[PDB]
Amino acid sequence: KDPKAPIGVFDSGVGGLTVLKALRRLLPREEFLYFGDTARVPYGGKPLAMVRRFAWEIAGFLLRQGVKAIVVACNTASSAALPDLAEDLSVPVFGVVEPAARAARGFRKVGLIGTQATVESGAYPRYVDLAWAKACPLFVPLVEEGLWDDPVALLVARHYLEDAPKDLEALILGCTHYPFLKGAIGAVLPGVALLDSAELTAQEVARALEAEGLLNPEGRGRTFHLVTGDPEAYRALAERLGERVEAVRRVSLEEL
Amino acid sequence: KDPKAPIGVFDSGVGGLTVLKALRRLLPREEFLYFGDTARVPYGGKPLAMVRRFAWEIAGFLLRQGVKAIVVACNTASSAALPDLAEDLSVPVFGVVEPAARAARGFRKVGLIGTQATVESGAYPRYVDLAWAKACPLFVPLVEEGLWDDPVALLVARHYLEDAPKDLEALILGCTHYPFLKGAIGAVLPGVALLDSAELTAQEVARALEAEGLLNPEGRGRTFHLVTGDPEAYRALAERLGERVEAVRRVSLEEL
Amino acid sequence: KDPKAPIGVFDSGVGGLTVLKALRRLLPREEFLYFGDTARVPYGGKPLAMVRRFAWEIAGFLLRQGVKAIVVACNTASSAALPDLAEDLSVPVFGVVEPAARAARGFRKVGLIGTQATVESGAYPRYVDLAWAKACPLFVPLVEEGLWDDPVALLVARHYLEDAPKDLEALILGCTHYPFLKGAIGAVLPGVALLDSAELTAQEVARALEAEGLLNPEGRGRTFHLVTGDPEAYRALAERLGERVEAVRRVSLEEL
Amino acid sequence: KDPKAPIGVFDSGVGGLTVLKALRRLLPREEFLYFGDTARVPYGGKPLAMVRRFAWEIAGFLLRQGVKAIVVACNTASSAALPDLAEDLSVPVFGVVEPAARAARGFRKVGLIGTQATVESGAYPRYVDLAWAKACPLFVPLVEEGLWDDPVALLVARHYLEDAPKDLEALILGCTHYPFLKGAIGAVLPGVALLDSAELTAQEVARALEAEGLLNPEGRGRTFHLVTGDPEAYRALAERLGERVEAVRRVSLEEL
Ligand SMILES: N[C@H](CCC(=O)O)C(=O)O
Ligand SMILES: N[C@H](CCC(=O)O)C(=O)O
Ligand SMILES: N[C@H](CCC(=O)O)C(=O)O
Ligand SMILES: N[C@H](CCC(=O)O)C(=O)O
Ligand SMILES: [Cl-]
Ligand SMILES: [Cl-]
Ligand SMILES: [Cl-]
Ligand SMILES: [Cl-]
Ligand SMILES: [Cl-]
Ligand SMILES: [Cl-]
Ligand SMILES: [Cl-]
Ligand SMILES: [Cl-]
Repeated sequence: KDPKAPIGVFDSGVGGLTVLKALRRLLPREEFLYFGDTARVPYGGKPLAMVRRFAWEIAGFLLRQGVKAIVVACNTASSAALPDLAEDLSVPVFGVVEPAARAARGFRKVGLIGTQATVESGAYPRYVDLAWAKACPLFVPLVEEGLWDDPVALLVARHYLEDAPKDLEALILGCTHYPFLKGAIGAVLPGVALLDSAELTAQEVARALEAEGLLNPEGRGRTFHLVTGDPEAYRALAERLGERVEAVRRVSLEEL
Repeated sequence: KDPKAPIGVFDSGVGGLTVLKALRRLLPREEFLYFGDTARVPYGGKPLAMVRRFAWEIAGFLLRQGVKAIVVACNTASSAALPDLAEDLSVPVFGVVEPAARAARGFRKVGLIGTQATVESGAYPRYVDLAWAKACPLFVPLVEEGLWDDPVALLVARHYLEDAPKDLEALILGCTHYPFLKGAIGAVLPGVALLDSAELTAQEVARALEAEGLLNPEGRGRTFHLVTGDPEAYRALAERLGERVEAVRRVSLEEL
Repeated sequence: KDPKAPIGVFDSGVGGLTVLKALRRLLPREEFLYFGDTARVPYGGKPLAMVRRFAWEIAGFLLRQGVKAIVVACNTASSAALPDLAEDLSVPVFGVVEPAARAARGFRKVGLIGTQATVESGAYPRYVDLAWAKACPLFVPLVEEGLWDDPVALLVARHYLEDAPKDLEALILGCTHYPFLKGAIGAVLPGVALLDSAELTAQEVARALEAEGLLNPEGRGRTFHLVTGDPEAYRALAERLGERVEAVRRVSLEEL
Repeated sequence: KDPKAPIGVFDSGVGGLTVLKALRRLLPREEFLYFGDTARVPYGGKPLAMVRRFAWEIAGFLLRQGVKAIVVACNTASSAALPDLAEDLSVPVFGVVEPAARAARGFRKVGLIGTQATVESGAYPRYVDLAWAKACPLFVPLVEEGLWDDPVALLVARHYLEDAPKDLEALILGCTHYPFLKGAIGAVLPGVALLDSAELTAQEVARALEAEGLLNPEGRGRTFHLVTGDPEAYRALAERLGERVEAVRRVSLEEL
């Protein structure tokens, strides 16, 4: 075990930067390698078994880079590839399904929103009983176009969330992009606790890695970005979501 | 040589069924092979050179199936791969850029809307001078989510089309999906001629094929669908856009 | 852990059946999944980093089949991928480099023959000091053509082995195919102990698995053959190497 | 339309340099792009349909470099991909099957040797009636090992050609490597005319391009080497075959 090594984080694109930010806030001295599979984004409308294979090849790439842990920041890739990926690999592997499902278990009536793949996967029912679950495809592009505070967002939120139970006490924001929409989602579902995948996973990663002696108290915190599509396109989209991307390199889908 | 052979049509997914529909209306006796690359949809956010390689791959597949002609129904793939693909192949090859650019030449001030790849490609400026061009990313998912006639669509159209020159005379709808949004776009850009890629291309294909003796006079029209992703997922989405998919099978990306 | 689960064995092709046969002789109750990557055979002239990525891909596939252990039967893939693959994965992972290198440390002067990739990798020197190493490219095709008892095999053996040091005590047969050449190689190097990768690895697998409590004490083993190329071509070539392939199916490289 | 443009030549690897050398002898003014698919060599043991797909990929790549003509120097890839590749493409496309098969039609009894894929393909029989056909797998690695003039070459030739009909008049050397084995083949098959693919194809290319007005009358053409595997490995194999390669670039299989 080498605490000097980086933590790998991966997602289909820029959305997983919500998970990276939450991690960096808790672990300001860790080195992160953030991998965005922008050549094959989005994952949410692909076959779950195809996404599972993507996760395997990206995990191997991150292990060849020397990481001491892997975070699956994507809710679709977590749904497709966990728990098995964590069972199959020696390094600690963390995803974004279990921590929010665990928190959800302290409510009686729980909902899930996410991509098509995520809601159809059955991943969340493995860990928490769900009263209601709804795929919300337009949420991701609405966020990537910068419109989370626009009334279009409130109108789209109404279109997806109107028919949710009056019962609901909690809603899992089971997609990387949904923290940007807490405003609109909350306006449409007053009272309902909103469970943020990034914050609850960041907490679990920081806890578990401390527990195992894998953190580096002497480190200088920094992030390197690796993408499969065009680096400048990524950097521009990341800036629209409020992330300054300093170092980015394109990784060949051949290197996988 | 063989007018009994099918016409190949390809796109990234279901959006190109607007081109298929316009073609079938003008050529009800032809056999069509419609190829939707749903494993790698969408193309609009990919590198143009990557889309160009996809098109080469899919054209080869269609030629091995025995097609007598190829229609690139996708505006992004047309932008990436034409005119070179038509120069490189013996069979007649048609796209959705040139016919609408041609029609646009009968106007003094022309606009273009499309995907990021399409507007940034410069494909359209090669055939027609443009006063204004604008990438409209949210239009595709808005259409696939069935919302093209809802208030949200008018608001999204306003968001993208507000800064359009007051003196525009025509707008190229340079994306497979955008014929669904004529109401919302017209309401926001009253007075502007909206040029439909599907109908103008289907007109050109029917003309050129008759002119070369490649139409099948006495055939019984039908369509076979080929997709690289899940066939049932595709059949469901095609119905949401008003196409009844009867015969579909999955083509392995290894088959390419 | 479940001892009724199969053991995964993988190679580039038919050569690895030498390892499967030895394994099955020692472990007649175990179920084996033998994976032959015949779409991409041979490995010996490919870049080591490319073979390393193949190994990762195939290990993931085997893990998705539920194996309780993995044997890398190929000396080229072992050289490319081990020890890291065993460090990175939770199931026991065995290769064909370490057991013979271990046996070799009981001799003063040790040689190695194998593919180009194997001899240039430096995998064997990590475990045993070598006096002489030679790549022998024609050996593999000689075996696959069934000529190991022909005089051409003696002449080719001489071509490769004549300049070996006359004080050599042991020779590592560092390639799946080379047990078929024991006669010829022994003729040309009388008195040199020939260390056979299949037998020594099988011994280690049986040893290690018993110590872990992972062997199945009841029931009767079977073999399932999985190849990435044409199954009838594989069956024909295996028959020449003396294996009667019962169950074989083609796995798509897209399943990988 | 531009005779300064290069001529593309492709093969699985170094074997095709026999075709390149014959071309350059006849056409000292032409620029050549020689493409060696060393990442995926050899083709002779792969499914024909797989090789056909490789040929399509590499052809598109060469068209993106601006070639004015394509020569398929590989007999296996010619067998897999022609004549359809020539029919499907606008630029002149030449292979190594037809010219030797044409020359063979001036003989009563004709045999064929080549790879497994070539012999199984039935490519030659569509152009010339064959009395005998035999796959000769060991010939390629024998040549690449530099053993073509040695006694072992004679014995391998005897092993393959022994059962050849005594009344043969001509034998098609249907593989890139076989010109190196004329000595051993002719010693075993005295009195049989040996038809050389490289010389008969280069002859046809020069004739056809001249008649088409595509030759550059003022050129001082160079050769560029492009390979999908490791350039240095390629350079060293070429040297074993008597070609000094200087300018070689690695082309990613992802560029295809
Ligand atoms: N990252 C995905 C959203 C975007 C995608 O579909 O790839 C998720 O968390 O579900
Ligand atoms: N068919 C594409 C739209 C969907 C995509 O981005 O692939 C186009 O016409 O531009
Ligand atoms: N299995 C390989 C030999 C055949 C190949 O080169 O793939 C090895 O043992 O090195
Ligand atoms: N170039 C091949 C021989 C090497 C290979 O099998 O790829 C041929 O002419 O058939
Ligand atoms: Cl995949
Ligand atoms: Cl979705
Ligand atoms: Cl777009
Ligand atoms: Cl104009
Ligand atoms: Cl609305
Ligand atoms: Cl080798
Ligand atoms: Cl062969
Ligand atoms: Cl050169």
